[PDB]
Amino acid sequence: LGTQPDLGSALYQENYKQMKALVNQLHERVEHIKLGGGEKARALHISRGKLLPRERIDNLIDPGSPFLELSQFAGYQLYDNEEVPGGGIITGIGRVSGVECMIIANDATVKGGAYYPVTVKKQLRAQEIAMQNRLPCIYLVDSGGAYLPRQADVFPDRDHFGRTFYNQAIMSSKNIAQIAVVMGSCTAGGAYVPAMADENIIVRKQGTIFLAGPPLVKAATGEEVSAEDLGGADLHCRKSGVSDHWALDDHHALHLTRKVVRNLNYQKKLDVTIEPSEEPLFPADELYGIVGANLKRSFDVREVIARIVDGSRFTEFKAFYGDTLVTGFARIFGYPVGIVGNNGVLFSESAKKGTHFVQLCCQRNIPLLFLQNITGFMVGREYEAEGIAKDGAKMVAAVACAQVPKITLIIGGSYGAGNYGMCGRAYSPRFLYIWPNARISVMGGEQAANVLATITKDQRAREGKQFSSADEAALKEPIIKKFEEEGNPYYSSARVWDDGIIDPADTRLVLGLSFSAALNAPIEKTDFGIFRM
Amino acid sequence: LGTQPDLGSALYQENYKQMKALVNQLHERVEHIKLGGGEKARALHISRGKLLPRERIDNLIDPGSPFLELSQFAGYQLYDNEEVPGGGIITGIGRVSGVECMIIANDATVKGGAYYPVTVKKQLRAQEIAMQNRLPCIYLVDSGGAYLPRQADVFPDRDHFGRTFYNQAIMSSKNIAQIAVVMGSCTAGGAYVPAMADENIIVRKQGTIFLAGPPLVKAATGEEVSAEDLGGADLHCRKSGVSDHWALDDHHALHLTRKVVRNLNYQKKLDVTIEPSEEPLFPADELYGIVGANLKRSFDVREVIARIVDGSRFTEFKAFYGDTLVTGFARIFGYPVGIVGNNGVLFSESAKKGTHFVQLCCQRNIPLLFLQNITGFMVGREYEAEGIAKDGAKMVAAVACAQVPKITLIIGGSYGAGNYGMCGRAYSPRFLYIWPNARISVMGGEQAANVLATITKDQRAREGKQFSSADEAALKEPIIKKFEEEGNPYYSSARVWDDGIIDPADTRLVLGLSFSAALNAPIEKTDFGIFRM
Amino acid sequence: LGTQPDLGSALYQENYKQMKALVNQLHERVEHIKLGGGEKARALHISRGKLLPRERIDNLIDPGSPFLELSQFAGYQLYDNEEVPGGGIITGIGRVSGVECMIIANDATVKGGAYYPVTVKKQLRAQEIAMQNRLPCIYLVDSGGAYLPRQADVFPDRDHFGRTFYNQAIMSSKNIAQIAVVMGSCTAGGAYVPAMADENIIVRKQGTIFLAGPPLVKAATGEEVSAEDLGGADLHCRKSGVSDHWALDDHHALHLTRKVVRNLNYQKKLDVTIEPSEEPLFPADELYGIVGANLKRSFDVREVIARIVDGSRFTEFKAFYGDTLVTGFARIFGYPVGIVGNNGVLFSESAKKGTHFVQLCCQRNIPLLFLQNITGFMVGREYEAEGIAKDGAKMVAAVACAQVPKITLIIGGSYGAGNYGMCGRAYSPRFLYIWPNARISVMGGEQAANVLATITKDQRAREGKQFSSADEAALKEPIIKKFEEEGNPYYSSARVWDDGIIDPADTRLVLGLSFSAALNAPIEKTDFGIFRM
Amino acid sequence: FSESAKKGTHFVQLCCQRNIPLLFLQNITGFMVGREYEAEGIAKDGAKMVAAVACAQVPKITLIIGGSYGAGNYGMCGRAYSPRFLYIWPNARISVMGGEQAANVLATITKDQRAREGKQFSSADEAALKEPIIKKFEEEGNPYYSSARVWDDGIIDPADTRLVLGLSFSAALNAPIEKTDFGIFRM
Repeated sequence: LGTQPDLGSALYQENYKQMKALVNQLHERVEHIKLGGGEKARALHISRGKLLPRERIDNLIDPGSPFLELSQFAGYQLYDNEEVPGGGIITGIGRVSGVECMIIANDATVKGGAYYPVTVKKQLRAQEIAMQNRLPCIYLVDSGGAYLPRQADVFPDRDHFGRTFYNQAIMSSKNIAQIAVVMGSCTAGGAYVPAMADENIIVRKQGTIFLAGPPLVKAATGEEVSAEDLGGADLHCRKSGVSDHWALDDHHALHLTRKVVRNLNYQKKLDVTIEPSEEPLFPADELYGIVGANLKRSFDVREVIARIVDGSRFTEFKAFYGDTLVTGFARIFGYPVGIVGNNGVLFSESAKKGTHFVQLCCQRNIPLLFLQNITGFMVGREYEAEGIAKDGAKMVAAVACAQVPKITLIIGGSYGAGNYGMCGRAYSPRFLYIWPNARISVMGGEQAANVLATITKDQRAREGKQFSSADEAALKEPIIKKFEEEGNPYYSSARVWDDGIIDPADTRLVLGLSFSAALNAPIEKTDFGIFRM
Repeated sequence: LGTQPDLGSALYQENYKQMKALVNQLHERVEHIKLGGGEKARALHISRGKLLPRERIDNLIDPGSPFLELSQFAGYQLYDNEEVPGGGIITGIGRVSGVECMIIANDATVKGGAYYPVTVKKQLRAQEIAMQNRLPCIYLVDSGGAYLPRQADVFPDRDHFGRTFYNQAIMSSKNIAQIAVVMGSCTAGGAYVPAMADENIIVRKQGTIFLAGPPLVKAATGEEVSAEDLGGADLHCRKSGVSDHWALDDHHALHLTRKVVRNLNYQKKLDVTIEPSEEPLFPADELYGIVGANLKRSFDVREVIARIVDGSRFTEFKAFYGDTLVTGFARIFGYPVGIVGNNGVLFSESAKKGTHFVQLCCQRNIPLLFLQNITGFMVGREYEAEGIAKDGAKMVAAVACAQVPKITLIIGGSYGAGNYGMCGRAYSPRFLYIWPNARISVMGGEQAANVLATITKDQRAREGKQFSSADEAALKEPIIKKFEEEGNPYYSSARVWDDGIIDPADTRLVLGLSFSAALNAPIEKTDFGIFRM
Repeated sequence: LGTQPDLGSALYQENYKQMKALVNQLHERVEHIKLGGGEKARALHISRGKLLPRERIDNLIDPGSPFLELSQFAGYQLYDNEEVPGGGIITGIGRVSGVECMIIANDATVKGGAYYPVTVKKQLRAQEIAMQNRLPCIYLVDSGGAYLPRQADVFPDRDHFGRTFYNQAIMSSKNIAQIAVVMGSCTAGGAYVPAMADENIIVRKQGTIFLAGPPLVKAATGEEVSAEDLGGADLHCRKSGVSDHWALDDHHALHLTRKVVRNLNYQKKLDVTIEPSEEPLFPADELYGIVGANLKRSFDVREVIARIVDGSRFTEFKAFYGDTLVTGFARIFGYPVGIVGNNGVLFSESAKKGTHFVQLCCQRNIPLLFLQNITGFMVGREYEAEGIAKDGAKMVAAVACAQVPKITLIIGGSYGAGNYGMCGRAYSPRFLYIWPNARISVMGGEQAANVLATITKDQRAREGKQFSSADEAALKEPIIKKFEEEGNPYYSSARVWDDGIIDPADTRLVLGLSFSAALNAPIEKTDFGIFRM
Repeated sequence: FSESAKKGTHFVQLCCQRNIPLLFLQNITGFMVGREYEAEGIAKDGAKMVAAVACAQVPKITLIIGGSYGAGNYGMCGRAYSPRFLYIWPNARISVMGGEQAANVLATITKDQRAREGKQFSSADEAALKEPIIKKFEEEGNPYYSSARVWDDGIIDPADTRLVLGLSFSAALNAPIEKTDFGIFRM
């Protein structure tokens, strides 16, 4: 696949310039998030002899191994006047002692490690990823408890803080190792994390565990006790028995953690056939010029495929039928993959073609990759008479029931029911990533504006009043602004709707790491519902 | 069990009066919610020949059969200036053709059936209940689409509107029948519900199904077409083929639905031993005097048990060990149940006793019932030294892994980690009910006030400034008000944190209906994690 | 089946007289064993307020229900100068709360409840029966620990005392309830029994539980403490937590035990077809005249069958082939049973016929009943040339692999490999019973005498010395005496080689109770080895 | 102790979860004896280890490098708990209790009994009672006595321990490791 783009063309020059600016904007914002709470907080953190949260991860994972961080932008401008870099927690997948593990570390420099509502959601998302892929969970615990001013959004509900311990208990029952490293204070619910873990490590003086903190003890019983005496490594290690390993400092604890993982008696086994890896035949950075930042212009999704698959080799399925959808077989880093990507408006033929393809991949146990660039479904009286809804529902049912690993990448718009058919967040893809130029909402901003314009114009006629052109613009403008703001990738990523915003040049690497992690779990047989013929 | 209370005692007289007022308040508010959109909206609905949503359910279920409605108070004062009685949707469990089914009906009189964020959550909770208990789902579809002003909280995320179709596909693959009755208009995503169902019924003229509504068709292609022509029963029944059954009116559609359920070829089989039912030996209304509305006063939970179990017969387990927790075996409507109830503060012995009991019930496949009236965990230096956290975590791990049906009833306070240990919402109990006097939050309102008072008092001393008694009161007052508002049952029930607020006199009936429904699914073997001894 | 015997015949008169004497001898000996330790020990036992061991069982089981005691003669003359009636323990199967349970009660009147080597073996056999038939185990614990003078035969080996706790843990993991009722002192290993049980009941003052007794505590630490303070119901019930229920006296403890069994949530299910029961057409007491006590005389096994099966109905299989063996289908108390019984010396045809029949019963999941009256295998040069050993092995291989319930009843001789072929003790029949006239040994007493006579006579000739007829008698006499003493039913039953000596008139009742208990466990599919054709 | 039993019970669950073979090195001297320990359920704690060890389905090999007495034998995978192999060093001793404990226990019992009868049990009387008991436990606790009967799979030179364990574990791995199902943990 693939063709050489016209580098001299004005369109390519403009598209490259716009996409490059977005990538540069993404990079510098991450740099700021990298600093966490700030210089004063970081200086205080180091002054206590503790490692910085990201330095802990660097020392924990194997030397030189890549680290796949998730939801870097959680909490970005989420709260009106509070800055919460990364949500106060760092989550990602890295290799420890040759085993892929999920690492969940509290960032004590951010609000003292307090749990904001987004912090709980980010952790719960990480646990969901670990369970679905059978990845051992390592908790670098340094937390300050729940954020009381927003308790109603943290404590009570099913997907609130309580679910964290539920996930730990369930994974333990499935032999998915749960390892907790107490490198700081943990209070109230925090003390449960080391207690609920299969194996536990606590640092000599930094680590403190207690159901009730000293402040509560004094209020309840009028006794003054230091945190170390109430908790501490020595009390739990030698008297309470809550501690399984005793560590001198942060470096020692991380060394102990690597030893614990090495004793898991786990070896990775692959269910899929493997072939030698090959680089794509075209540079990845050309995606800047090809795609650009203007969603109104259209590009051939095959060009994107040609620059991420091994050797740019692609076997297209039903090429001339339902051409607005592209489906075919390829390989990424040696793994077999079935790719489904939008190339226009969805039609009845496209939905049928997709439904047929998904059955093929499920039968052969082939992982599925979705490339969402949607603009809606075909609109027309004839199409509805022919059951476009019936056809669109066919793809949704098939995608939902598929048990092969599924990864979704939003390289463009994601609107309406087209999102569901292309394995949206609601359909439990193993991972979901978005490019910096993506837009997501119930419908496109323009459609909502135009729909309101028609509705109001007709309503004015019914009342007999007149809606002028200036009246039309006044109505449209606030709607377009709202959808542009709420469909922005940062808005979507600040809340945990996706697992991160990724540079297009990094698409192949991210997919390779993600599929490799997803293969830690055996692929199950797919059971389908009734196909409404 | 049970003793005759002192009706003449002032405490009983006061407690009865206070609880009676709460029940009267609950009843009259439900009466207002019963009216839906209002007289003008109700009159318009009937003028179109359509049955009112609650009349539809009455004609659907078997004559005289009880109907267990869920989350009646969803959306109660949830939105600042918009009244959304019941969330715009009615959900509950009833008997159709001798089969227990989950019924999900849109309330077209409420905002024209539009989907508010709470409406999506209520529907997803109903689908979760049906899936866990293998209850066939019946959708009485009459909807106006998503509520655009709040699209960001409806469309995108995993637990947003898209999840509705995912649940239908999964339930269908497991042979949990999905039946859709299109009794009105369904547009955009709504059109998918009839398409995703195993069997579908549409009314002659009220029912309309189309992926794109007439307003979008005109904007996209500049064509004017009526909703009936674009959708309509005739188009889908005869040409599109989306409709499986064609109904003349609402009564005919409901009659056809009962026939469809009768052809499911399903017969209920019980996995548990059964004994003849017996009424409790004490009146249920005495619970008013015994419990009251003051959470600071304490009562013996055995009194509550004596008035809901068959014959007031109860075999207590480990009665004299960890006496702050009550565990034992009983029978409700002939079903075997293990009851865990709070009778004070949780201790290490209580948690150990509870963990032992849960293993017994799981081994014998006995359903579990939790009665939460908590006031926290024991606070003390010695208790932490003896691993109270290690003990509390033991109960949490056992409760999470238990695979027997679990029902939780909050008859009092629900604070902190005590909520988790007693099968809170985060631990997936089949049902969760609360009495009108309940309170739930991360911690008691007073504790948060006292904790802040101590923190500010010490902080002022460190700064050298003085915090006066009037200063203490000024700080405490706003916190106590906040926790009172957010811990109120109506606050907890307006959002879907529980499945309903129930009159204490109705406790036995509600539990009997819930356990009967939960027994439709076979009980699986329980796999536990590592017990940190 | 069956014919009316000639009551006037001298043979019948002699046989009835001899068999009647054996039954009378059996009855009176059991009467003595019924008294346990004796009047002085019994008076002391009652003086402490404790119930007698057999009165406890009477109060435990359902009113009027039959009780199937096992190994009544264990320890009968086993030890030179010590009388240990019943081995110091009473075991049997009875109905508690409508559930068939295995009851294991220590007899404190016998040697203060010490564990003799036979006591451990009898208990282990009882546990083995419960595990194979999935019968809940009830331990009425009143014991004095191991008998030190014989510790080498109690403590160390796999089938020694330690195996008792291993059986409890394994049965618990399979959901076979273990219930311990501490109605007295339990020390050292005994204290583990209540600890290993799923649910435990201890009497207020009689019950004492302690790993180390007061005598060891004083020696180790020089402290004087009473048994009640060291153990006792109050300490364990309220402080140690070892006790799950607290009982005022023996009657209360037994009442509580019945409640515990009723909460097991167990219902018996039958895998076999059932038909209405019918009494045999001939009196059972006629078996006395038919069989007698002289093993040299032969009788028709069909006469025995005619007097134990429902309606004396029997469908013989391969009647005219291998006539020395009788096999056919019958019903006992409505249960289907395949019967295999000896009718003479085993031949090649008989073994082949038996092997064919066993496969038929295993295929249809029909219980097997073996009636052993053997006299050896056919001896001849031709028979060996035709592979009689190859044929005899076939039956042994088939019988061992059969997974249907098997019950063995020795109504006569049991010698050599014929014992193995007819489901001897080594082949794990669910139960094994012997009539009072039976004899079991490696070979018949006469054969051993004659073999030695031939060997010695030839050896004398080789040496040239002469072995006279008087020399022959001197050699034979001690051998015949030895085989008579060690082949006696009381010798076999004193050690636990069988589950009891039963009156022939009680054969039908014992078989009915045994087969009924054996049906509590589901029948598994049978996997056979290679049939050496 | 109570802590030791809890620690052992936790460890056995970890090995069973990960399907890791278990090796037991028995050198026991008994359980802690005290009024407080019984009040805290030492028996309840000791039973926990016994229940876990019995249900474990991973291969188990036991090596007695010293004393093996009383319920401590059961807790450390004695012969009754079906270890795949059981070996003993030439210096080992196994019996229901230590020879001295049986002697001292009888000395205390007889001394009290003599006082109840009013008769006197002298120091020479104490020695006469103790001596036969100590001799009996020495002969029946000897490794050769234990190995003459099949209570163990052999007496091995301590220098050969690594080789014997390597051969034994290698053979035990011919069968697939099954999942472990536990009973109720009396917490």
